[PDB]
Amino acid sequence: RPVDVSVSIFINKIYGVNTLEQTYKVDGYIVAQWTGKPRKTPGDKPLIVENTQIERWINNGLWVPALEFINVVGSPDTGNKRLMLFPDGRVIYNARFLGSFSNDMDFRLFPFDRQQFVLELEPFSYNNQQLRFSDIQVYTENIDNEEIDEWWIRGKASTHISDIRYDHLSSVQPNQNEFSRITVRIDAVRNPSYYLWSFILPLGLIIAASWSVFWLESFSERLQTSFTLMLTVVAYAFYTSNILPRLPYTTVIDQMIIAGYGSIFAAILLIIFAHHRQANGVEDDLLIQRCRLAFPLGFLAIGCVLVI
Amino acid sequence: RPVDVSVSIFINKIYGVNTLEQTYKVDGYIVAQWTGKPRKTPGDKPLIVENTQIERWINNGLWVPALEFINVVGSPDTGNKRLMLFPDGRVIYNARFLGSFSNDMDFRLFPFDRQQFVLELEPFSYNNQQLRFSDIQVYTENIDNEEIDEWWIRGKASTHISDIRYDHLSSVQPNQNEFSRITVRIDAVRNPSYYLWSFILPLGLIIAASWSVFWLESFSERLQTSFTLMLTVVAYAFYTSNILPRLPYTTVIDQMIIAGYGSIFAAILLIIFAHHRQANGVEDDLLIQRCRLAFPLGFLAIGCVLVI
Amino acid sequence: RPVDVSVSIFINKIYGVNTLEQTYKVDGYIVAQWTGKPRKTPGDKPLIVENTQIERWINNGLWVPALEFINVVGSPDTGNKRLMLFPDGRVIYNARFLGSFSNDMDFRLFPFDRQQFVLELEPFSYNNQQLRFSDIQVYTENIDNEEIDEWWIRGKASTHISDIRYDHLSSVQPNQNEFSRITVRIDAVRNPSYYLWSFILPLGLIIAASWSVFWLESFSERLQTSFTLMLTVVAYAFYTSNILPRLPYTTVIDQMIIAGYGSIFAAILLIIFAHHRQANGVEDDLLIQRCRLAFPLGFLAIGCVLVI
Amino acid sequence: RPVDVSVSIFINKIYGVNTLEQTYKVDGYIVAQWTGKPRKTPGDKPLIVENTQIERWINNGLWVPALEFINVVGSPDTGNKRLMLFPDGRVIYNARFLGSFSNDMDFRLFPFDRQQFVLELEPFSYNNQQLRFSDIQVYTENIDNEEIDEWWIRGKASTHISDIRYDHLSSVQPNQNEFSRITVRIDAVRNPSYYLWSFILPLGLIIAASWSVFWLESFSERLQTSFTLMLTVVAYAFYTSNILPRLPYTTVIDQMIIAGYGSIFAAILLIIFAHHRQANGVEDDLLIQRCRLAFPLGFLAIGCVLVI
Amino acid sequence: RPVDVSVSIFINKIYGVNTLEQTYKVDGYIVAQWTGKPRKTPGDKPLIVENTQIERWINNGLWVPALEFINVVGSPDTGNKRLMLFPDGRVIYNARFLGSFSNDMDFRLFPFDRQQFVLELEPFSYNNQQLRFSDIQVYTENIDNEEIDEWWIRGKASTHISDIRYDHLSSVQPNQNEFSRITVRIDAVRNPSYYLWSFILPLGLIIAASWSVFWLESFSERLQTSFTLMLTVVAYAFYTSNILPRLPYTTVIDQMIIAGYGSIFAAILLIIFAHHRQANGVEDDLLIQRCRLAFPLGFLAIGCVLVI
Ligand SMILES: [Cl-]
Repeated sequence: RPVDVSVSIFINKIYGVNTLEQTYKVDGYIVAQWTGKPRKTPGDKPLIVENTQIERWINNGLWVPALEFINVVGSPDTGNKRLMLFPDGRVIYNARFLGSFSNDMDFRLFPFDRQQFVLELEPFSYNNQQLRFSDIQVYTENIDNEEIDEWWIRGKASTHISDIRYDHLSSVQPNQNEFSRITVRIDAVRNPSYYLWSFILPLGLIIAASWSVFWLESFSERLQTSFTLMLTVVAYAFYTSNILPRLPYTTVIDQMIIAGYGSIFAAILLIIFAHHRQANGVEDDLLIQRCRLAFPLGFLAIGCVLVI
Repeated sequence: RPVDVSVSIFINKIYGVNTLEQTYKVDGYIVAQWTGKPRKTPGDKPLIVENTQIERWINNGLWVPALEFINVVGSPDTGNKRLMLFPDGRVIYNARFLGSFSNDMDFRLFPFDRQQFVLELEPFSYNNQQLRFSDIQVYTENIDNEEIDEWWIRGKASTHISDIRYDHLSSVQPNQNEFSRITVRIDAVRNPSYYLWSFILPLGLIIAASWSVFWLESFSERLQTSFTLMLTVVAYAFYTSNILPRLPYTTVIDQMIIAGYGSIFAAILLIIFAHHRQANGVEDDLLIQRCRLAFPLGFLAIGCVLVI
Repeated sequence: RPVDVSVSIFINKIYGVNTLEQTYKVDGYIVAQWTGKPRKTPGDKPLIVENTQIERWINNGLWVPALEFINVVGSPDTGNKRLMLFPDGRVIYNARFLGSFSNDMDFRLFPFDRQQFVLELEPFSYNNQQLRFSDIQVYTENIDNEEIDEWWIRGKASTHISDIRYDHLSSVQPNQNEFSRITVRIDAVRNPSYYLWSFILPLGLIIAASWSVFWLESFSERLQTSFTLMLTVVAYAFYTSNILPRLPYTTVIDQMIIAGYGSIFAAILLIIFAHHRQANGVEDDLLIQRCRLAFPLGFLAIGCVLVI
Repeated sequence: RPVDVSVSIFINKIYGVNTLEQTYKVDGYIVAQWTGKPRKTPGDKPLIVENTQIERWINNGLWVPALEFINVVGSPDTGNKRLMLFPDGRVIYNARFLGSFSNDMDFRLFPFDRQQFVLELEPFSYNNQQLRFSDIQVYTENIDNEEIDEWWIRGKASTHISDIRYDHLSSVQPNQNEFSRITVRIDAVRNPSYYLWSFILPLGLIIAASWSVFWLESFSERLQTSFTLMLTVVAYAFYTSNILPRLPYTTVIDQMIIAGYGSIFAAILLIIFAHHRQANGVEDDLLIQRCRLAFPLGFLAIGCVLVI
Repeated sequence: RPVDVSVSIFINKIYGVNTLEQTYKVDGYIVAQWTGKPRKTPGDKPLIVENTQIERWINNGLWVPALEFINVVGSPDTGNKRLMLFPDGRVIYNARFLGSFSNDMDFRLFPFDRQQFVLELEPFSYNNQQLRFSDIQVYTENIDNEEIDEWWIRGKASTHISDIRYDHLSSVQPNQNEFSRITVRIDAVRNPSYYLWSFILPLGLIIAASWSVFWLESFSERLQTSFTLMLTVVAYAFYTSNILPRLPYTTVIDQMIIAGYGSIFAAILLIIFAHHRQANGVEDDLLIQRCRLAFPLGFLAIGCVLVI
């Protein structure tokens, strides 16, 4: 008894990912098909009804169900819409849409994070004994030039009709609380190039160069230099944080920078220890030289151990 | 004989906290139920009226009352609208909404502050002798993925029907100036992760290592380093302020920064005092070693007394 | 013959002050009452007419005058509208509004500036001989938690009905050119808290500590150090401008910084004067030392004459 | 045969200049008068028709021509609309508008440049043989206190009706092209204070103080300091670039900053030259002796010759 | 049988390129002509129908086809709409539009890149057997070699009408799946002036002067100074990236900056290598000296290689 609705979603563009709000933008078309009481049309050719006229057809009692994007954020921008009314009953609703969609997004493995962009589609008023999603086709384009793009869409889209039971309701009438829901997934990974060459690498070099504090001859030389290195790291945290996506947690990159702060606070604790370890506050030429490429080892070891 | 209206608010998303405007974004549905004169429907099955058609029904004199979000800021984004008209008299209005809401918000304990997100719902035109909130249900989803999220939602929602007396009204007759008001509350706390490891921690280290000025042997060495340290805290002041939420008052982190400014202006008053102290204006290297761990203590103590 | 219109303006929130545009955001309700030809209502109870239906009443020639916010910037966001039609002739228009309003704003005494938020309300089409503002009430909230707020509202609201002469006319009889105008004022001052503790104070310390250049023994030490001080004032100027409101003129803080640039450029001229003033390249260790409290005096004085 | 249309444009506010789009915001009223079919009005008094009602008269076939702002950017925000319909034929359209307008803008002499704010107005559908602009008045406020304002208006507004020939139009249909176009101009100059005192001045001082490197006695002193001076200019370029309006070409300031870079790269080339010119690798303190006031001239000379 | 539609697109302004979204803004008019049912108009003079009225005519069964900008992002801002209805059947739709358009954009050769601005137009509902694009005229402004302008256009617009075969939908004899599509291209090149003089040039000077590290006398001098140069490169990356367009890949300039990090990290690996190679812990000043303008070749040569 429920109406069978066949859905097709064409996806043109996924862009404008907002990390903090955990949202992304989607431009595409949506197509919905169902069959009803047949109709006498001009000619026996199908009838086309564009935009403002659909309202009039609905006002004279044409059945056009809602279909709401569950995970949209604010009313999406709908472009031109179309009704194609067939004489043998059918009907097809075709409309373009631009919307901001929500999903959980874990950006902790940044800049090597994998995300999946999702659309969820569900009738607004009609349960599965009134309206049912029969099948979902999903269409995406084949991106020829990938570096142009920030994200690489890795796979064809996964689709799945399913059924949603709403437990807190108006009247239960025990079979009127389940809804048909299309769910669409598109997996993707971040193009990690720019973030490697322009942030990760320089932070490496600078962190390396921090260790060369030890190869200064004087103690005064070594300790005063640490303060300039300290500053370089502050400047660097400022650089990354101002240009990298804002988040509520530490990334790979954020960790490197805290490491940088420590390697420098560490050396300062040693550089100053050397100068008082032995009696006669003689600078301690034995301990330092070892640190010179022990640190580049010890940091390169206990720093090599995060896979969280 | 006031009309009893039963309200249910499903809440999907709280996001977009604006610290300075003291606002937040809320996505959800709102449901309102009431009973009126019974009705002739197609079949004896209830009638559904979606979006554009509700307006037409209102035009034939269907009572669909206002209901205003008292604390919304600007007309909220309304998604789909639905009326369910039952034959047995009653009526259910179901709508999706995205709005920017206002509440008082104290950000002084940042990044360890707790807040409560609030909705206030009240009829726009009809008082409690005409329209009364019978009961308010509020539903939230439960959160497994919490680190992902910026805020931590504590407990399920507090609800509140009450009556508001408006003293300034034209045809007052003071038994017609009281309005029925739902009020919903959601407590939440800030996820202090990012702010601890990436701001609080390094600022300690920087303030710490600032103290290591005293272990420089020369005076020229100590004073010249002090100006570089000064610069570093400024660089840090810029770093935090550019990334932390703007507020009209100082947070914890801002005070740490003023502290760093103090510890360093302090040492400069000493580092230069030593250079003249007792008789024979001696290069009194004696104060400095006291200082080496005198006001890493004197600071970590006189700073230990912030309890606002 | 002129219509008497009684206005009440409830003010909920004054926020979002934009310095450069000289504007601010105002959320509130507006109420207008005027009385006309008596009327048949259902019962002898008043008729309430919400939102979309007002249009219908206006089409059948219900007189609802304009009322324009003279000093708004763009058509305001209007929430719900309401007509209360009384049987005994009278009529009340009640609507919620959010708007961006313009007034003159002098930010020179920042962050110790005083401003006044203003609404100006005027009939759009009907002059003072057709439509007249009889009286104006303005209602505001009681601000209990004052630091929470960026601005402190100091006073209850000032109101003023008046008459405006428009110099240009296309209707004959030159006495059809004056309009009734409600005018409302609200004075307020900026919470100078954040700005003293996070900018002014360190700017003192930073400016002060620049003077400790003179307590350096060498000339090499003194001149090379001043270049580092220079960099600090620059980095600090960068800090302020990025975080302070952007403007087209100098505030105090902007000036302190320029002085700061001078305090350092001067010092550089002495440090270099001393070192070549006297004969036989004898150092003029007297100028330095005379300076030790000439500058901390001459500057903490020559800045005291910013009494504008 | 054509209708004569008399226009008046009241200008309230010119604000919100966007340099890169080369646009600006204009708030004002527009008034159009023309005479048509005489009419049966209530009374022999003119009839006022506001907002929603104007559309209705147009549906009964009232001629209300378009009028388009040629140089606007996107549909302007139109506030209240008014028709004053006189019985003696004539017709007045009065509307408030806020719009973003585009004009060519040359910012090379920034911050000492003059600009002219412009409106261009032309009917959307009707040529000059159907609709003709008879005459154009423009009304602007006098402006009380000028620095409050970012821009200073140098002149009363220029007006100019003209006729524009469109070469590719309708059919061929010769001689029914050409459109009546009002054009309004307002010249203005930038309030150049802020940019002198907070940018030009300190950059001079920074550049000046750079020259005092030559007065360092050692070579090590002079060369190592230059790298600090370098850093200062980078820091300064960043201060300016982040805070000044963005453009696609170099301004005055942008050039001064390139100068600062060269003046230092030059100095690095000299400072290191002296140190190798003479025999027995003696420092060539004779050259650096000369430079101390060669640069303040040589820079202020071949750098003075900026007259672009 | 299909209707021939002749399109003319006037382009006023291409602006607001968004690098990250790969979009650009286009302001212009669009005109479409086709011939239909002959018609009785007032006089035998053609009839004009503006804005709101078009909707009326469409309701009495006037055919005004969709026409969608295929590569637009969101419903574009449509200004005034116009129908010109001719007595001999034909019909012209003239409308103004401001829209945000999408194309693939490769910014890797920035700031020396060439891009092509694109419009794509296609009927929304009607295939090529119903509606056919006869021809596309494009009109653009002629202004030439212009600095006010950010871009240099390389030619008048190139166009291409075609037929697009859609693999998916309910087809009659499958030739009802092809659509007529206008396509417009405008090539343009980035004017690299600003970017050479204000970024490339100083980055050169800075990289150069980094080499004068080798010409420092001491080893302490050489190693301590390079840490300052490092800082400078860091300060510069922050400068460039904060003001240059955001992208997901490295540009020319980005590479130059990575080079600077290398030029300095290399030097540090050397400055410290020289100082330990030989027996008799001898200073190794030949190898240094050789490096002094070995780098300036070594860099200015193999960096002079890139041809991507
Ligand atoms: Cl539950």
